[PDB]
Amino acid sequence: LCTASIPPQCY
Repeated sequence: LCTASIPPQCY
């Protein structure tokens, strides 16, 4: 899943 970041990233 991706985090609510800008830009969004996935772990």
